[PDB]
Amino acid sequence: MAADILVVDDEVDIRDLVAGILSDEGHETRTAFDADSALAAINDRAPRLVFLDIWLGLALLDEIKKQHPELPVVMISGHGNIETAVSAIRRGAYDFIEKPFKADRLILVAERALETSKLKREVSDLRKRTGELVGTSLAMNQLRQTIERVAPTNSRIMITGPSGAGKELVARAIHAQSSRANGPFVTVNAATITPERMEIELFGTEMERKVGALEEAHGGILYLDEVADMPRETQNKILRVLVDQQFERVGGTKRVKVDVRIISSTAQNLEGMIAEGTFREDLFHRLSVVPVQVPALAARREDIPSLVEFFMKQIAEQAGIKPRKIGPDAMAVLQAHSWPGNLRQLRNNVERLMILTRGDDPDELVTADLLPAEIHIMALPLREARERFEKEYLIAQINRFGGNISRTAEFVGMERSALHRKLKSLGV
Amino acid sequence: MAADILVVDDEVDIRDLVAGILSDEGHETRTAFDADSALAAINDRAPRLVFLDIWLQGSRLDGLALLDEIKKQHPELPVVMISGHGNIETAVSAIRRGAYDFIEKPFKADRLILVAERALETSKLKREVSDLRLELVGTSLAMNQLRQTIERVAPTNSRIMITGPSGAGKELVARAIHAQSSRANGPFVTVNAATITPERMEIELFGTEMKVGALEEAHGGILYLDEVADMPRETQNKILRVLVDQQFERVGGTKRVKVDVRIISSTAQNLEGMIAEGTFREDLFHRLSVVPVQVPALAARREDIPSLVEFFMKQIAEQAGIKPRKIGPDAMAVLQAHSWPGNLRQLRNNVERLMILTRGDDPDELVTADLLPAEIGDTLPRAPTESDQHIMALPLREARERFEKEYLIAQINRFGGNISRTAEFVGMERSALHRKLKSLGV
Ligand SMILES: Nc1ncnc2c1ncn2[C@@H]1O[C@H](COP(=O)(O)OP(=O)(O)OP(=O)(O)O)[C@@H](O)[C@H]1O
Ligand SMILES: Nc1ncnc2c1ncn2[C@@H]1O[C@H](COP(=O)(O)OP(=O)(O)OP(=O)(O)O)[C@@H](O)[C@H]1O
Ligand SMILES: [Mg+2]
Ligand SMILES: [Mg+2]
Repeated sequence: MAADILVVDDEVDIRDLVAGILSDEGHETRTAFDADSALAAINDRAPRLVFLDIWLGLALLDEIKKQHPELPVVMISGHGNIETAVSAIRRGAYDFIEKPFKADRLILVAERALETSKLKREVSDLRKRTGELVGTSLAMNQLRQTIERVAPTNSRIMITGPSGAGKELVARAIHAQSSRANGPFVTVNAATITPERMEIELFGTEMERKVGALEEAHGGILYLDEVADMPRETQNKILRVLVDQQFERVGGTKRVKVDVRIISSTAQNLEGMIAEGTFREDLFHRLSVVPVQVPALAARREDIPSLVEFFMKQIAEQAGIKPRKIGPDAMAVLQAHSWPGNLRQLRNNVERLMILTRGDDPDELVTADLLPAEIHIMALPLREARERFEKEYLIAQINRFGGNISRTAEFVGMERSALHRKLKSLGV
Repeated sequence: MAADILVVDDEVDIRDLVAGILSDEGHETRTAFDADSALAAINDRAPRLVFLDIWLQGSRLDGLALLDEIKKQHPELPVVMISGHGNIETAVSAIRRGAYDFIEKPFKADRLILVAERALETSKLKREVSDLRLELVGTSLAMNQLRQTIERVAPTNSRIMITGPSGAGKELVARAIHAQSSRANGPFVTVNAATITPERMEIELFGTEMKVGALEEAHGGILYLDEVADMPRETQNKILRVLVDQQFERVGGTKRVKVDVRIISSTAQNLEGMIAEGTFREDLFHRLSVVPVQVPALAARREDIPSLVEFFMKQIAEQAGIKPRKIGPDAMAVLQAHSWPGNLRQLRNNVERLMILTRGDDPDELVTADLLPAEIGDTLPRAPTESDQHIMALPLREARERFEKEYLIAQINRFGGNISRTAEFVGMERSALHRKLKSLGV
């Protein structure tokens, strides 16, 4: 709300006027008469906003934007033509101010210009702490080309892949590459929605106001994450929406018509579910339009090293942990795993390794011993816990001595018959 | 974009003009002449944007009165006002009242095209942020004290020094301070010194001659120096000039750069030890340490583990779409008793692991302790095996007595030294337990 503003203009009267009003609001104002003084001001310290006069012009706008892609530029246009002013918006400008201007318009113009730039930065920052698609494999290239092909179409998509494979990312990639890219990207995850609230989540409630997924998705893309998690009750509801593109809100007569591009996804066999009568035959066909298949990590094992490299880089910009070198034995083992949970499971494992080895020297390699086993005393009171301990301890000792009860008893500090009786009492 | 836009004016020439220009641009435009007809359109379907006339003669509610109702129902729905012939003081009050912008009659067709684009672009950005995304979870006095500290020091202009072990939430406390600070709207630029090689440190912070250094980015905002203890001697002196002169020279620069930054520093290491050893500057440390904030280790706030596990599970659910499971009493007891060298980062990674590992199992099925990794389970009391060399080397009575010590200490940890709670769970009376502990000498 108190930014550093650079006001570039040929006329000192305007340079003073714009810089004055803004500085009086609480901004840090710096001024330039030409491109050479302007670029040198950016060189002193980069501003958080630029006010650029069109006629000194659009060449300076390009240089500011080439050197600083995230720096908002607002134009200073004459009363006569918004033609060049509007041309500048397309050339990269955010907005424009027309002479003569009221001080209050200028305040708002700068405020709105900064707010956007801040949001775009709040996006890049939030994105760097959270999780395009990595992979050089033939599987990945084929998927990227499928995305590139199906995204410009207006067709309904059916994304199929194992859990943690990349289905939601493919959905978002298709969205970013479609004509609805500026429109909403609304997600519906059946697994995390309660059945008692499933109707409200999809359709909303009548008149603070609760807007359902479908209404929210209007003019954009609605993502049905794991359709198989929807009960038969709500599968019918989805289908009834698919026929007419209309629905009613919960506790309301009003019927709403929306225009949504549906993207579905499943890690389940839907045809087999139709055979079991657990999923609707008509619904499946209505949703299963343009199929897109996300491959298992098992189907692109060659990417495991480049994905570990990528996740390792990602967690460094998140936790400040210096990326480590994974040993060849750990890597060999990682590459061999079935990855039931695929890329979500790979990332979690890579992270676990970063945490455990954090204290260590960067020169030391991540060894296979660190990988988890896939790659009760604490809940019990004292007497019970003591009893389980004793039982397990003796079982372990007998096995250690290969069943020689007499050798066990002597080592343990017991007499033969006493060990037999103890074992019986413990339930062995 | 193809947005659903609602056009509300009492003048038919205007409604039709706004609706016309924007529909020819690709939008879906709907018109309303009064508050009742406008609220009728919102009920039909919520638009992506509203163009609302300031005045509205002939309705139940003025333009500013309807602005309030649209915002009440849909708080995130942008509204652009329509005002005419420089009577804009009214329009700025509307902005102050919740409207994104105003367009004033008479207007150019391209001005209206640009006003709508911008209103929609901001709306979308605001939406994108909410979709990706803040609070410090804990019910413990330690946490309440920390939240009170953040609350007290966030308004001040003072430099913060946050100390705490790895993954305890020092960065979060920095973000939390920034969010409650007078620079909440300014940038929050982080420098992860442990991730930067000493040679490149000055380039990362100050930048180079014609490449923008972190300080230049953090101007008008806050610079978060993550692991200051990794600043080389040369950088230390430069940071020192930043704190006192509010200036710095770029790498290979003869030229001074002025900056207005509020530094929040952090360390997981012993800086006092480094000063004693000649690797860190004494005066720089005291200047950086004006207001110290000590983030407590997770083992020093084991009261918060159950809450944090629930929290982390909810957060994985919103991320992956996995239904939040119920943690077994065994797993929770193990998770609660643990020292957590990697603190809340390590706890989170572990909660995420159980979620991944139990995806697609029966939903009633409790998450069990045996699913947890060796660094968690093997450091705590459990049934022995032939492989446990330390236990196997001991005879029964000796193995049993060590277990009692191991078990009781673990339960004490779990119940954060609360011997009254510990006794209740293990099956003893509190004085019987104090006598047992003193006897074992644990
Ligand atoms: N090609 C890829 N490159 C990099 N990261 C990827 C790639 N594919 C997936 N990921 C990441 O791996 C994780 C997998 O989640 P994703 O969005 O793909 O959901 P999904 O495949 O539908 O499965 P589920 O949501 O059921 O776990 C995410 O963190 C995602 O960002
Ligand atoms: N009190 C808290 N309640 C809930 N979540 C928290 C809390 N403190 C931290 N977190 C979470 O735990 C993790 C700790 O991250 P954070 O960066 O804040 O810690 P740190 O002390 O800076 O250490 P490092 O960044 O080196 O791992 C993050 O995932 C964060 O969301
Ligand atoms: Mg001019
Ligand atoms: Mg009117």
